[PDB]
Amino acid sequence: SDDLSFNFDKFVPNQKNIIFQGDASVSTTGVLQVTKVSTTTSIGRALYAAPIQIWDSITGKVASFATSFSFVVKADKSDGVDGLAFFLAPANSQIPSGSSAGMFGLFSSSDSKSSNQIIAVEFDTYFGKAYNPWDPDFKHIGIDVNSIKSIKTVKWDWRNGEVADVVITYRAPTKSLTVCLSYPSDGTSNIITASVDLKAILPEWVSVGFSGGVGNAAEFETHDVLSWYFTSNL
Amino acid sequence: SDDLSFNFDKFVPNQKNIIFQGDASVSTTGVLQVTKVSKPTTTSIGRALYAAPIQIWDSITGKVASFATSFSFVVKADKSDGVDGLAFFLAPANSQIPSGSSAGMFGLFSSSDSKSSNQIIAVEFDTYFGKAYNPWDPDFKHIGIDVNSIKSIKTVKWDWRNGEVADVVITYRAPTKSLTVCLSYPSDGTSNIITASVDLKAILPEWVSVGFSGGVGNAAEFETHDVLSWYFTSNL
Amino acid sequence: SDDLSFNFDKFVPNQKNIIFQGDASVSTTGVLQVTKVSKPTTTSIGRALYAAPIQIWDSITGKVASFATSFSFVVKADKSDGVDGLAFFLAPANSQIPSGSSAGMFGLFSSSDSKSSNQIIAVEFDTYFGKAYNPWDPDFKHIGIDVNSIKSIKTVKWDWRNGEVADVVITYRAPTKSLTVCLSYPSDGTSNIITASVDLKAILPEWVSVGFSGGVGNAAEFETHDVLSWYFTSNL
Amino acid sequence: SDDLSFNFDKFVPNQKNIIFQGDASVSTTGVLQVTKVSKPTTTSIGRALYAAPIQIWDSITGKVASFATSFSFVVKADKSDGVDGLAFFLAPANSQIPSGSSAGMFGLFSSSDSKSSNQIIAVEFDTYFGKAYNPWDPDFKHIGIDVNSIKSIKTVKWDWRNGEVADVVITYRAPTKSLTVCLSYPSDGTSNIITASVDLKAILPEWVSVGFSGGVGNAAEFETHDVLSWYFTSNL
Ligand SMILES: CC(=O)N[C@@H]1[C@@H](O)[C@H](O)[C@@H](CO)O[C@H]1O
Ligand SMILES: CC(=O)N[C@@H]1[C@@H](O)[C@H](O)[C@@H](CO)O[C@H]1O
Ligand SMILES: CC(=O)N[C@@H]1[C@@H](O)[C@H](O)[C@@H](CO)O[C@H]1O
Ligand SMILES: *[C@@H]1O[C@H](CO)[C@@H](O)[C@H](O)[C@H]1NC(C)=O
Ligand SMILES: *[C@@H]1O[C@H](CO)[C@@H](O)[C@H](O)[C@H]1NC(C)=O
Ligand SMILES: *[C@@H]1O[C@H](CO)[C@@H](O)[C@H](O)[C@H]1NC(C)=O
Ligand SMILES: *[C@@H]1O[C@H](CO)[C@@H](O)[C@H](O)[C@H]1NC(C)=O
Ligand SMILES: [Ca+2]
Ligand SMILES: [Ca+2]
Ligand SMILES: [Ca+2]
Ligand SMILES: [Ca+2]
Ligand SMILES: [Mn+2]
Ligand SMILES: [Mn+2]
Ligand SMILES: [Mn+2]
Ligand SMILES: [Mn+2]
Repeated sequence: SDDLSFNFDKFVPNQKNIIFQGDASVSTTGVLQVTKVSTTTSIGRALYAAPIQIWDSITGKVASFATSFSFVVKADKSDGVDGLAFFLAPANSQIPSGSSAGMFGLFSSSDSKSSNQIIAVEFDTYFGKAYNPWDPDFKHIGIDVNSIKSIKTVKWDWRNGEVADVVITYRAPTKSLTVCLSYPSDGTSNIITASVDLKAILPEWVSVGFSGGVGNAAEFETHDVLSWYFTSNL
Repeated sequence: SDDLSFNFDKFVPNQKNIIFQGDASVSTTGVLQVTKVSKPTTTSIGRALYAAPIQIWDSITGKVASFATSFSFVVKADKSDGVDGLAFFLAPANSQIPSGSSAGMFGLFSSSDSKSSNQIIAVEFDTYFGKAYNPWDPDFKHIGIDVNSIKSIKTVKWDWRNGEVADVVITYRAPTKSLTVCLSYPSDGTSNIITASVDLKAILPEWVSVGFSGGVGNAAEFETHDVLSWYFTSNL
Repeated sequence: SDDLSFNFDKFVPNQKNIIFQGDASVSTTGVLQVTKVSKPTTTSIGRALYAAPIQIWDSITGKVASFATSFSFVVKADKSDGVDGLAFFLAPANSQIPSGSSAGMFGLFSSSDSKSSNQIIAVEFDTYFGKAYNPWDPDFKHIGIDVNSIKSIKTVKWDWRNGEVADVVITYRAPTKSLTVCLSYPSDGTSNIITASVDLKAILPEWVSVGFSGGVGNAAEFETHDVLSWYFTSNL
Repeated sequence: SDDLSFNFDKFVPNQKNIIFQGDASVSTTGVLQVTKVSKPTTTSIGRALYAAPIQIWDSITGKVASFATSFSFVVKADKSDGVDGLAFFLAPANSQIPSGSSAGMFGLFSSSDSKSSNQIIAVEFDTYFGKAYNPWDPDFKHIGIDVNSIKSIKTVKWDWRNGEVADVVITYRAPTKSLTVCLSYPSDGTSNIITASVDLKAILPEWVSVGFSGGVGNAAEFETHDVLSWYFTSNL
């Protein structure tokens, strides 16, 4: 059998196997609101309570993993900020000091420091050159490796209020990370793949989860994840 | 636990849990060659199904199954182009290759009509789109969702890479009747995706057989249709 | 992921992924009656196998598969006693019921000899031990590990409960060649257990079929042999 | 898919997904020594829990989880006998070792009373049954189902084999409130089994932590309490 495999068809208020950081919490309707819904600036992260071994220093083996989740980003106006992200970080990592919504509570700055040890898949809704000079000129899906400045991005045809199903696979033998996104409501689909060597970026033990932010209360939007499936294997 | 879940990291010559139809077989190197590779090359049609039928929906409870499958395949053409393509499909339990089928129909259809009695849902990786022989195809190599007809209900440009390995993930989420096809080439990062709505209960019978099919209609424009591995899960 | 994993929470009449041999069938209430239950009772023999063969060992790598299975069954006798029993088994791929088989051999054997050509490993839940007719059996109802012969290599007293549901877990751990049979009756806490060493590579071919078999040799001492659910996993 | 499923074929020193309490740790040879092993032996108590809490039941839907776990352990005594035993348990999420606990209570209890506030269900493999210090134990080494008390609700003779590896399978079937403990020694075929009815919803909180605990109350009668591997699955 595989090393780890967990599935959440729904979340429950004060779920003991999820570590809530910042404003992240789960509503009475069973959805994980990584960003606070009320109105105000917000940053939040939710991690699975147990660390995962992404690679072994003894055998040299690297883990292959696959995850699936459905999320909704509902903006009041036609646009919102800032985005949501799925990430892998050092075991029991805390939100960095001086982090901002535009960095999804994953980074202290816009530099590419190898000490960050973070790999994330962002669903970036804000790309304003005023605050995020590193972003391309459209809403996007990006593969982030130790920096908020994605190594590869793709146009994200975001649909306001609609549910998006995402499948992310990492195949160790080919160092391939593929992000599969689709909207069952209208058939809109976006995809992106990049090469990433986990052994080169992350430590042996990591924590997986979601993070997100709202930098401007005036351009509010939700960052709700409805369900989450995850498997890893060395 | 889920109803069914199988995984083949590699295939073995004369694998007893795979039903070989036509020219399909597995080489000594452990790959499933749905299409014959011989040199001297030749016209070919082949299909490989998992030996056990799967219940895709229940008439008693009304439930429909959700499924997910993953496979890696290679299509290596001698020249810069080849024919005809490969397909992943769901058909009536223990379905045989139709009479008078052709490579361009991947051994799944007797004709180009859209008959509801075909009871076939397939995801095609079409390499040949010549109007002279395949008038129903768009003007480029494509990935298509086929429902009871070789004339896809939805297609998308397929950025095929000669000889490179492609990883595919196909998911079917019953509650939303959503079929998503995720394709990527780890070698250069090329990715193609397509999704469509399909009600399995409306198209297929309760019991189906799943597998791969493919064809080579013109030996002069030969190409391989090899699947390297295969993972599959279904649940009611 | 594991090579194979299937689960049946219930069965459906004319289930396409189960091969029915003899009198085996599934009732409208969703239970697998390996033995016939009819108005005027009668002699019966039946077997039900999963439709797809399983690779229990590989001759290329030398690897042997570990497997685990779980099922719940009921044996309801009219009088206080019944015949003949039920068995879970592994046999050559797509094996048929042998000619001249009898209920006391659960449709698995042609005779009482220990022929290596039988290639059968089975776990029997033997209800009939009549010395004159089944001279090989011990003096009580039992659970037995059968290897190429109806004369078990190891048995244990089976505290059978008429009409009660029994939950069984059978595990085979390849690295230690250990086969463990875990049986329990949730209704009163009765539990029976037995383990034995068996080298699958030495007994069975690479490809096998798994399933249940059972029999009723004397219609006068009728009893049912119903399996309610079935879970199975194997991995090389 | 199931709610949770994890598997450890071996352990690694300072494993981040296991919470070590007391003297529990993992050696360089990859084994979980819940009890301390050292040149000069000593009194010891230790517990190891999976780092993430598990939802054993939901107060919203009323659903209760079914779970299954499998592990192999070794208890090697210097002399012919040893103390005190090992236990697999479910306790309140992130539970700590109680104050004034002793080896004979496996670091699970503060006393021998049956307090409902303990909220502990455990399966013990008790090696010490001395009436002077463990008056609640039967007159032999045993496997016991403990519910809120070190005085088991049901026990069974445990045919312990010094230094030999034991394979254990524990299943909890929610619909029948049945807890079955299956133990076997692949080396000689020795097998012990025990079943009991336990309503998890009545005993434990919604969120629990699972793991192993053990103790050595008298260094003079030292023995190891090593777990070699561990598989676990739960589902609501
Ligand atoms: C200090 C701060 O909050 N900066 C945020 C920035 O991270 C975000 O990208 C931007 C757009 O919403 O809004 C700003 O207020
Ligand atoms: C009857 C027949 O074989 N027709 C095939 C057709 O299926 C295929 O699309 C085409 C291109 O290879 O070649 C034709 O010969
Ligand atoms: C030839 C034949 O049918 N022999 C059966 C025997 O297999 C069974 O063990 C016994 C008890 O029911 O009844 C006999 O009639
Ligand atoms: C960025 O985060 C790291 C970790 O919290 C911290 O050490 C560093 O000082 C932060 N930068 C600033 C300006 O606080
Ligand atoms: C097409 O295939 C079906 C199934 O084998 C067959 O009945 C039919 O006669 C074939 N030919 C035509 C022209 O439909
Ligand atoms: C036993 O079964 C085998 C296989 O069907 C058969 O070859 C053999 O002749 C049978 N024995 C008898 C006495 O019929
Ligand atoms: C026994 O353990 C409980 C739980 O930690 C604790 O509250 C109690 O005070 C302990 N009893 C004694 C005498 O310390
Ligand atoms: Ca941004
Ligand atoms: Ca074509
Ligand atoms: Ca008998
Ligand atoms: Ca004791
Ligand atoms: Mn960005
Ligand atoms: Mn086409
Ligand atoms: Mn017998
Ligand atoms: Mn005890």
